[PDB]
Amino acid sequence: SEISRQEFQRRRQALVEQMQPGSAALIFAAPEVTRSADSEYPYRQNSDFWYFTGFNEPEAVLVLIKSDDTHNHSVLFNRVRDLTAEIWFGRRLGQDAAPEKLGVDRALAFSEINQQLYQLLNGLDVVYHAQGEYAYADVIVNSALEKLRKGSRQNLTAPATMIDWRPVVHEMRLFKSPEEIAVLRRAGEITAMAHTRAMEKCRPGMFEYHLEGEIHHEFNRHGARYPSYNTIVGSGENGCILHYTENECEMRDGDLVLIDAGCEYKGYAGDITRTFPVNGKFTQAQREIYDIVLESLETSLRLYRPGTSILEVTGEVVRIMVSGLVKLGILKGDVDELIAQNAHRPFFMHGLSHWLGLDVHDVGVYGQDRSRILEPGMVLTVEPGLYIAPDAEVPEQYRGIGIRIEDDIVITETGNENLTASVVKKPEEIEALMVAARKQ
Amino acid sequence: SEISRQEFQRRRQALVEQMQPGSAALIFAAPEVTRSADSEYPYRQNSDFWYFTGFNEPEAVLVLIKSDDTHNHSVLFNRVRDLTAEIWFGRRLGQDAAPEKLGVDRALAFSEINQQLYQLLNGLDVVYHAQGEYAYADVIVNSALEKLRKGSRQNLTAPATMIDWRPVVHEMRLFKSPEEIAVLRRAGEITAMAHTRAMEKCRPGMFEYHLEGEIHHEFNRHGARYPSYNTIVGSGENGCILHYTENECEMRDGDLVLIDAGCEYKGYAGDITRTFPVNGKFTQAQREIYDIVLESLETSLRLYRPGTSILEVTGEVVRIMVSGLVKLGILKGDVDELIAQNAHRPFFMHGLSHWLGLDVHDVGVYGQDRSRILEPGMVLTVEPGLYIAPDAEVPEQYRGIGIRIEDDIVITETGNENLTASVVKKPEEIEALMVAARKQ
Amino acid sequence: SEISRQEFQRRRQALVEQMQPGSAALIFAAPEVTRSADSEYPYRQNSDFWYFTGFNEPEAVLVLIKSDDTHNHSVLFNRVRDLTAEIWFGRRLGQDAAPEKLGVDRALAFSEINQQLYQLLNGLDVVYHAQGEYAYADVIVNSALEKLRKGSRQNLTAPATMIDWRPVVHEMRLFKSPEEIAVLRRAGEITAMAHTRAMEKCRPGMFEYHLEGEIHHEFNRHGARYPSYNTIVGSGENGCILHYTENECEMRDGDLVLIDAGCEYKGYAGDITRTFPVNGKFTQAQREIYDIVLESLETSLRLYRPGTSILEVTGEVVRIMVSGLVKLGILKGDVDELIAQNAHRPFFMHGLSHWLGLDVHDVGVYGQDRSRILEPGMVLTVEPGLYIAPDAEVPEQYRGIGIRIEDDIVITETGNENLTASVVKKPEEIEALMVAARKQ
Amino acid sequence: SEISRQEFQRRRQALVEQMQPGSAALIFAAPEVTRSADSEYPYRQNSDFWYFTGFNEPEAVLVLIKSDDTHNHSVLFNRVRDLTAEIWFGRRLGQDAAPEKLGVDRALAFSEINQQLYQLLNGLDVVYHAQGEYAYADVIVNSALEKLRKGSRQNLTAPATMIDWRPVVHEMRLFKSPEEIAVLRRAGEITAMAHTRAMEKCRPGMFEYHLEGEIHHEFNRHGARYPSYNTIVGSGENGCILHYTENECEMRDGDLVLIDAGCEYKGYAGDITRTFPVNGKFTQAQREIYDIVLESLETSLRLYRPGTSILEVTGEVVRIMVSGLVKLGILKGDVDELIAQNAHRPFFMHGLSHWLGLDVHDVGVYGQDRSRILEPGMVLTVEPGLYIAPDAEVPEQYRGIGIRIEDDIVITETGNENLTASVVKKPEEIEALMVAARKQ
Ligand SMILES: CC(C)C[C@H](N)C(=O)O
Ligand SMILES: CC(C)C[C@H](N)C(=O)O
Ligand SMILES: CC(C)C[C@H](N)C(=O)O
Ligand SMILES: CC(C)C[C@H](N)C(=O)O
Ligand SMILES: [Mg+2]
Ligand SMILES: [Mg+2]
Ligand SMILES: [Mg+2]
Ligand SMILES: [Mg+2]
Ligand SMILES: [Mn+2]
Ligand SMILES: [Mn+2]
Ligand SMILES: [Mn+2]
Ligand SMILES: [Mn+2]
Ligand SMILES: [Mn+2]
Ligand SMILES: [Mn+2]
Ligand SMILES: [Mn+2]
Ligand SMILES: [Mn+2]
Ligand SMILES: [Zn+2]
Ligand SMILES: [Zn+2]
Ligand SMILES: [Zn+2]
Ligand SMILES: [Zn+2]
Repeated sequence: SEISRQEFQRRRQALVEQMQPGSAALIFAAPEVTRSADSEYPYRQNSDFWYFTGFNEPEAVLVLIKSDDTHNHSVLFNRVRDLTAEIWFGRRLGQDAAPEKLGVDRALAFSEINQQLYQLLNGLDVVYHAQGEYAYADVIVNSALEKLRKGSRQNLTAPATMIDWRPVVHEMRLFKSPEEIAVLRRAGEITAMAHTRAMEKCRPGMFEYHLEGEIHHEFNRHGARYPSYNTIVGSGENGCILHYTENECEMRDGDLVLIDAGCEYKGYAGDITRTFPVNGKFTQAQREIYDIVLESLETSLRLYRPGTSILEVTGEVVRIMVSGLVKLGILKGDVDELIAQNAHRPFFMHGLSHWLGLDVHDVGVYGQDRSRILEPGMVLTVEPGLYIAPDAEVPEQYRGIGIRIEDDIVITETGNENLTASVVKKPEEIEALMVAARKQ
Repeated sequence: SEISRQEFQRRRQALVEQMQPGSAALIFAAPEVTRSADSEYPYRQNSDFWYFTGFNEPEAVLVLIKSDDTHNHSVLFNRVRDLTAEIWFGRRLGQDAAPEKLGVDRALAFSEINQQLYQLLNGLDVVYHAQGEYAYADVIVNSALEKLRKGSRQNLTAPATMIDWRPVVHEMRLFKSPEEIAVLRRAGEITAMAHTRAMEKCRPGMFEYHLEGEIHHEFNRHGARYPSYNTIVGSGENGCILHYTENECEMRDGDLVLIDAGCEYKGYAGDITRTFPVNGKFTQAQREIYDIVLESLETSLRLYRPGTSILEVTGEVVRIMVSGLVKLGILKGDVDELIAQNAHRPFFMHGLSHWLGLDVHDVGVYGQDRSRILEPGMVLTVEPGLYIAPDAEVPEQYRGIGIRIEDDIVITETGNENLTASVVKKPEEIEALMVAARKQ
Repeated sequence: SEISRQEFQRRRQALVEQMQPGSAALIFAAPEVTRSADSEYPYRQNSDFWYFTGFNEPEAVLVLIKSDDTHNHSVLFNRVRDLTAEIWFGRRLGQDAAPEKLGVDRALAFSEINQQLYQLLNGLDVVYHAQGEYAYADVIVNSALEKLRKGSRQNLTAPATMIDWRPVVHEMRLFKSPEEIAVLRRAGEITAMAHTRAMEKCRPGMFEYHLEGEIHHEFNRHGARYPSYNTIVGSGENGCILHYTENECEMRDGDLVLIDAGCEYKGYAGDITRTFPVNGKFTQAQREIYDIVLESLETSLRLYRPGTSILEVTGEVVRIMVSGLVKLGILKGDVDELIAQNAHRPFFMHGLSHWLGLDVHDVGVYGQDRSRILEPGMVLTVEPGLYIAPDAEVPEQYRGIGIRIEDDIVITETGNENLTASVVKKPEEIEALMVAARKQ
Repeated sequence: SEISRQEFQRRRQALVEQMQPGSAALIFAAPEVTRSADSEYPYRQNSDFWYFTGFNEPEAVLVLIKSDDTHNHSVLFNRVRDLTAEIWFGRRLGQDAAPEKLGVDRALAFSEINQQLYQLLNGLDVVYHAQGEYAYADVIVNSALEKLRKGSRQNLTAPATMIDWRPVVHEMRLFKSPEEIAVLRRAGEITAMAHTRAMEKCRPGMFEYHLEGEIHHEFNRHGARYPSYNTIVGSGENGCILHYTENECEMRDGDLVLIDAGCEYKGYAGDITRTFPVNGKFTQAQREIYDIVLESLETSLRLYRPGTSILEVTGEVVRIMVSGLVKLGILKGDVDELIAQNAHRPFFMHGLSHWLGLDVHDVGVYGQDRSRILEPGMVLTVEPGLYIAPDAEVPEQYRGIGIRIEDDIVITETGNENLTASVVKKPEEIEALMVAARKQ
């Protein structure tokens, strides 16, 4: 799946709809990022710029100008074509091909932006700019506005009003279109196939990073070159570290391994966590913790629908967690009192859910304590976990156990669709899968 | 292989040896680098900081203080231990364990650097600082020196002399120790195994990125998680782009594919290029260009030794290239005149060799036109290539052909050692390998 | 005369009237300014901050918060009291006395502004800030807004809208109240007494700076310690330089001297120019140029009234100038054609009038080519001049003559009031004054 | 008196003498400084730039290049000539006239400094730069050094060593030449004539600022347009504030007035303090404090010579002060014990002496607690004072009395020369002077 030309057009128009007449919105591309010396990390476009363009070059600026309710036009600034630069570092779109390729009305050289931008902002009332996002963008915008302020004898005027467009754009990004949902659905399948593969390949004596290698290879072969975040493979006590990315340890028979990994497919994030036995068989103690996390997930999956919230579903999970932990002797006391004291927090210290999209921890207003009412089109994770520290004052058998199980869902009219259920999570299904792989 | 504790100690002492008495050298860690929103790229330590420490954390500063010819000591600034931060993002060394772990005399909290650094620089004559390397480092250093300048009533004095240590340190990095050569030898083997694998896996109808996926998986399984640079897989006309990294095209029967890829193993770069037929059989036209590049490489490999230079060996390659091209009718005229006119440049527009080490394009003075005399311990690439543009005014059969063949070598007492010869480059050996893989 | 407490209150309320509900306006004091090393120039408060406060300290910020149409309050940030700092450098208002002294509701320590400002802006929709005015102010404001943006888990929100209040405030400053007009009236008298004195003291063999000394002494004795701008005393050819401030030359019998000087009284600028003979007697050639400039001024003074403009009155002056210059043989041709060609520009190359107030070249929109229609309450200068370069291709007797005559006026309901007519400008009155002084 | 062309030449050569071979010293002019809006404070040249040039323009850079022990040359960057800019704002030196006028070998346009400076620094080993002095200078220098670092393929190299020249230059400035001493001698006379005049003009009912007006007029008429610092006229309790510059109060019969004021003559500072009765007659209580301060000054004047120090002479003053204060009942106890407890500090809380020159508080190393041994050519102030707070717990008659008496001296071979003794300080001579003036 992919995002159509028409969809990028619709998004631009949906932003323009919300803009004041006599205004311009300025959306800047991400800068190139150094890895070491003259070498750079693989380019990752700014998510908001990407959202309006699907264009993967640096040194580009989308300018949307609204004259009134029925009159608007777009200007792109982008890199000029340069045979020497293109022989060395790769092909560029240029100005001639840009209007047709990206559906903009006009394309200018980025090298001329300081000569041109003030002319576009001259006489407008409002400029929409995400101030503080990038230093290079702020220099450009401020420089343009100073030219206009100081240029009254050349009959120039600056817009006196500057508005951060991020609240508006992130509110748009919070609600996925059918096209976006289709892309995220594929990202979920890709990510699930990778997690299945990691389970099937895992053996004692392999390193954590070996499973990372399997996962990234699987992402790549479906056309997701990059992960959406740094892959986490925490075996044993490493599972109690939420974003453990060292992935350096030999995986030991008897330990669990926690894998949090997600592909980036057409800009969109998958985000799955599966925890399983390194040797393919859960111990009793491991099952006892696993079952609590699985019940939390399965119950959350049932409950999530329009009209509830992350906060409200979290309350049900806290109850399941505190109850399970009291039965195992990990907590002691009255369940309701323990809940009132948030006695689960030493063992579950993060949120159940986050928004998901062009960023793995996606943009959009959560409301106080993530109390915002859910509506169709919102996409989020469901990731309960229990992390018992190596030195927790609890029965010995639970110490050093970290388990998270995470699915990705989209809120529908009547409930939710699970995008990541094609990778198993019931312990008997995990064991069967691993057994079948070891034979083969 | 790896770098020993003792080696890191030797390097620090070799820097201190060259420093003036009453001086301090300040070496800063790389900052963390954003990929998108709150997500960050996998951390890559600054090569110079790494060279003296093997320490892979941000927010760290190595301070080497030389009192005189026989008196010096070291201070590390590094992140304090923080249970919440460590539960979330991973374990930290801290101050208690640092002296023993990294062989420094003293370790302080990085959060106290502004309270502490001026005290360390107070009364010294010279400070060694790589000004302009990092903005955060410059703020810290300048702030310390201002405190000292303005603090004469508190009996403070600033060192009046600031010296860039990079020339000195990069000159050290230019000459590899036996330990470094052993590590680079392993990086070369790992990288070669990956290139062999790409050749064996290649089929028509696969995408360029599929071969990238194979290569990265191979790097990872030998314990090189990351490439040293963004992998290049240019099939067909994409081969004429030197750092083509889009890797997005379906590979076509009849085309060549050029793969430039290198692992990062213990900080050190492999860097191999192999070009081969997608369908496993070179055409006549492809062989005719390939043979010229292979002769250039084989001849360069024979010639490289102490006492020659990149410039001098390049002159021999230019002759081979111009001669081969005249015989094919790609160039026309007298060979010596064509050489004098640099008539090869449209087809070979980069350098034959670059330094290799902790950076793929490694530090160290080349001399004018890379004329510096080679000595034992220098490590460099040997990468002739010919790139015939799709629209070159040459016989049709050569258009759109890009071929590079690149090996990594270390200059020895009597010649060089080739680190990357375990992956084949003779066309008959390439074909045999691919045939054997297709059977299977 | 002075500005009352009530007037400062009215101005604040007039700004708040124009502000959106759920907004805050931030007005910053001027920074202290270095003259050399640890010594500083006499403090000059920012004109806009002064306009709302009459408060002459640095490190102060006026915050006006509008909740709705009937609810607003003010917060001052200012320097805390400090006995050591006050023994050394002078008394401070502090927080306790500020509410009563400056009629603000609340006063906080400026040293706590970063801990406090974000709390004041939290949850507002709009912030009024003159971005780019001062770097220290921008750091403070941006820092506050970043705290709010990043603090959603602490239930913080930033105002998305930032508005430059300068257009609004400068439009207010453009129209003087009766109190302001009374103060400017006194500034005009003070400045006129100083110019009279300079005429009476002038003798051949005195230096240009001696007349500056007389002028500044006169300003000071009426309680205007500082000039509103750097005093200009251009004798001879120095008169052809518009802002000649070297004032270094011996004044010569036979030359004219041009004095442009103005006091600063309660923040408000006087601005007078008088040109007169060093020896107290105009030559024929000097009179011939002087009379043209005087007619231009006298005619402009008659014409200026509500409904005309600087542009329109300038057109009448250009006609007077071109006509006078043609009669002297300084210009040649048809008067109307010469006017159409702007043939006066080599000799009159600046504007006839500028706004006058808290700045000598005062704030306020002029309109294209200063075409804005004049209304009662606007205060402006009237300063025609003719400057014949030493090397002009004109009759010898006019070369090196610079003459400007400048008055300050306030537009009234029926015309204008001249604030600076208490110093003579008719040549016979100038001569009589100088004669009487020499006896002284 | 003035500084000769030859002297500026000698100073440049004295700096070059101390520089390493293969080096360049960069000395930048002061930036122009805003007073309000588009108006600027009278230009004050940077003291170090002035010291080497006597050149009073902004946007100028002196570059001194030392090839070896017998080969050096100079390059000036300065503003280009511009008829429009010169008609408006004043004449400029330009490039053609600069070599002859300022004795430099070469003059280039300041607008070309970024195109030219890196070429001058290319291939040098050392650059002398006062980093942090001016932000505009740092941008220029850093930009040049980055061009050189990154330009190795254009055969460019940056000097690796940067040295702050300020310690060296300020050590030069600490020792005045005969020419400088002659200029400072005239500054002292001018300043003394101004203080005499203030005493003669003072009457009850005049304001503090009126005496400022007299002082500045006197400075100006001898050709010292500007004061070296903001003039202090503290009558009554205002005398207990060390740098009281409000000068806003009506001077009252019965009070003392403390005047600290100094001219700037050819860049050099006068610095005199005299305290005297507003009504021309010291009271008993006023005499009792005055006599202690006068004895401190007279004794210090006798003691100051080569081989002593500010610290050592201060110890004698502390003894005089503590003894006088015990006799008046302002202090209580054993004199030696009171001295050991620094019991004088509430009443004398500043230093006895500071260096004097191109800055009023002049450059140069003082040593710990101003213990540096004095040598011929050092110029310094001698300014004991006693400041009894309005609320001091001392006999009523001493409360609110601030007295300082300050002279300027130059250390000679056998003692010192007093530059400011032409204004009276003995109380009977003060009274006689004021009596004679009142008749006026
Ligand atoms: C950053 C957040 C939106 C998500 C994170 N996993 C948390 O629960 O805290
Ligand atoms: C950057 C250089 C050292 C290497 C690069 N391949 C070139 O030949 O230009
Ligand atoms: C800056 C302007 C408002 C005034 C100036 N005298 C001019 O006529 O150009
Ligand atoms: C700044 C110092 C050199 C001088 C000042 N009067 C003091 O005694 O503290
Ligand atoms: Mg266990
Ligand atoms: Mg072909
Ligand atoms: Mg004449
Ligand atoms: Mg008294
Ligand atoms: Mn996850
Ligand atoms: Mn997640
Ligand atoms: Mn390569
Ligand atoms: Mn290479
Ligand atoms: Mn004027
Ligand atoms: Mn004017
Ligand atoms: Mn003084
Ligand atoms: Mn002094
Ligand atoms: Zn996460
Ligand atoms: Zn390369
Ligand atoms: Zn002006
Ligand atoms: Zn002082």
